[PDB]
Amino acid sequence: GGTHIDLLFHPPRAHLLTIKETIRKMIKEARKVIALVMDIFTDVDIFKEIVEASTRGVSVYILLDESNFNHFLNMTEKQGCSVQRLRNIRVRTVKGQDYFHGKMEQKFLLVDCQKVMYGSYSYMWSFEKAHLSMVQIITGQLVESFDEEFRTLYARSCVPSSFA
Amino acid sequence: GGTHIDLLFHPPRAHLLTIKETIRKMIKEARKVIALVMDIFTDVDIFKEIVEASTRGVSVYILLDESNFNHFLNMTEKQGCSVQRLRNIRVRTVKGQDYFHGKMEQKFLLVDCQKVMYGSYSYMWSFEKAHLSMVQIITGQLVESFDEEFRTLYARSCVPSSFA
Ligand SMILES: COc1ccc(-c2cc[nH]n2)c(O)c1
Ligand SMILES: COc1ccc(-c2cc[nH]n2)c(O)c1
Repeated sequence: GGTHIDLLFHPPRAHLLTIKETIRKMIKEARKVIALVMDIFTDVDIFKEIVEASTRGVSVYILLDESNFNHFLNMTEKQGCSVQRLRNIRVRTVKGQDYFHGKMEQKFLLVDCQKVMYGSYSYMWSFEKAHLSMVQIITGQLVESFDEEFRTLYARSCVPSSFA
Repeated sequence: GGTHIDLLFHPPRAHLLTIKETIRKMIKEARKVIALVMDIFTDVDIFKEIVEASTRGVSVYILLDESNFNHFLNMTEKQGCSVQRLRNIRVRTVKGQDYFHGKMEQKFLLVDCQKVMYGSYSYMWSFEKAHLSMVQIITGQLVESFDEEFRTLYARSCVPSSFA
């Protein structure tokens, strides 16, 4: 049992799907669990795909950088889609060390302890339209290190202040 | 010929060096070539290590996000260490698509077509002190895909405006 890695780019270079399509497809094909670590999450199309996964019964764990969490909240409000009322979705925040806000500068998407997308793509309009980025699609043994990291992050996460 | 990957964290988790020490060590041990793709580069200790590599005769190619390039220039000026007068160092900028500045959201360090550090760590004080991040140390076949990507980026880079 080794590790396999494909590179994807935005803009695309020698692969048929954009990074965003690949994300939406990875969410679409989730069977059991989605673990997401994201710095900024405002992309409505990716959000919808996640909500939909949850309604099929997939458990979804999301960890967001605390300092940008408001941009996610704003987006969920616009979508008339309160994350607290969705029973299969947990969302917690992670911060770094303050001095100036320390941040969780990590991002990745993990599905079913089977596939990871790891890279520089944030779930925002601007990464679809403006930014250059790259990700890895990872399968095999190294996905276990992404579980351990996700669990580790989750262990240090807080319930966002908005939730009473 | 496969690929090998180790994960490093900041803060450190089960490895002896911090990400910053590992960077400085990778630069220290460079023999021939350093290729760096960086979103923001203001860390004086990493800069010094690069200058020093260059004076030993290592060719250094740096690609920086255009929109943050001024922060690098400012730092080099403070250090009394003009990058244009250093014969072994080339620096070019890369931008994304504008609308709001599109950015090069990619970063990695490549040494000698042998080792890559790929991850969320930017070469700034704040990643040593405040931010949570992670990188991969990559060796083996996948390093060739980082050459191709670096060459591709380099092909799309511009001479910064400051250089006449
Ligand atoms: C906090 O604990 C968790 C929660 C979820 C996962 C996971 C795996 C694949 N998708 N989601 C995990 O690996 C650990
Ligand atoms: C723009 O062309 C280049 C320049 C430098 C490299 C390199 C390899 C290892 N370090 N630096 C490369 O792979 C392609």
